Amino acid sequence: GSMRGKVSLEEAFELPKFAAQTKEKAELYIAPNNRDRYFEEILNPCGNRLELSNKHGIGYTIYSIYSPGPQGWTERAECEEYARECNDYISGEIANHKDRMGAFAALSMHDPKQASEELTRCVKELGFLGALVNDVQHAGPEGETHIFYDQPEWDIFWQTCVDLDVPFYLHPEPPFGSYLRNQYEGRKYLIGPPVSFANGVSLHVLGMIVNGVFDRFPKLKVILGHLGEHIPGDFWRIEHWFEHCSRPLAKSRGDVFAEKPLLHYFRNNIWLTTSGNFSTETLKFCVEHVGAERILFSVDSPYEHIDVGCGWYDDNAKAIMEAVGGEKAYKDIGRDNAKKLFKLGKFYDSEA
Ligand SMILES: O=[N+]([O-])c1ccccc1O
Ligand SMILES: [Mg+2]
Repeated sequence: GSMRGKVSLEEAFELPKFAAQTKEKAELYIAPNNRDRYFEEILNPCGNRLELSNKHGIGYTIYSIYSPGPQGWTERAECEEYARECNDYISGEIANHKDRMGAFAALSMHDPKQASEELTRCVKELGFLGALVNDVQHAGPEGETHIFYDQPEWDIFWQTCVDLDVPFYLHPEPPFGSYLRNQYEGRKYLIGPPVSFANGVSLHVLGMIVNGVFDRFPKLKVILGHLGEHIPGDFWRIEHWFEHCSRPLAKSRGDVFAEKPLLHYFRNNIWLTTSGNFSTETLKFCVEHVGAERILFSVDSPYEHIDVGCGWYDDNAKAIMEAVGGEKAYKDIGRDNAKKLFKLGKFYDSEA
């Protein structure tokens, strides 16, 4: 049967004072008939989305800043102030519901040391469970400067993640600048889930892999939504090319490269969530490659509907159990993987 106490952890908010900013997101991601509900949910962490979560058997929601969030703020000082305001806000919101709400840090990713300190403040002072960062940090006019976290100066930040022993959720964001104009203006409906978001995240996390981040920090934990942002279908092709071309080519030049095969990182350092991917067939394929213990249920609210995402997992319990390898695998994906990963105490319906 279906289960209660599900953990859901790609669930976005915005600062209520910036409700006007949400309207631009609604233009990019929200059908007209879903606008009222979106605006209610994105601006009210304890509102109707909490009632829906209770109704639909979610025991624990981890909130995060929506996208791009700080990653779209191009002025370092403004970005840092905004991230702090977001963390203080969601801390105050979740304070009243500790048995069923947690949060991920919003971070300005302009400076590794400053981001490290804000993550440390969130985890150690606010009880946050990790970080959620919306892909590259944008800087300069129109955000044309793309700051990637797979370069060596970010080692001080990955060290902080490992010291705090919390995961880093690498979430997508829209295109900026010349990339937006050159490659998306003539196909604007592909901004978002259809191709742009995965294209960016997969580039970034593969960049972390091939630049040696997980070799230097073997205990680093990273989370990708959407069942791995295109990578699982290409597990064979990517590692094949690494064996056939990239690894020996890099070695011949003395260039840094991933020391281990791609699947090693997805079996040790990376977890997937089911956000916006309520697909039993895709889930099965992923399970067959990374293991049922490495995939976490999630909805992607408010861009997805809690009743739809929970409806998939609950109403199709038997078929999904068959797909993922039995009743334990099911409860694991729904709840117990996350309970273990985030070291969760007792929470709402956590043993239901
Ligand atoms: O994660 N998503 O796919 C997503 C899609 C559209 C808008 C925001 C999001 O977070
Ligand atoms: Mg999302």
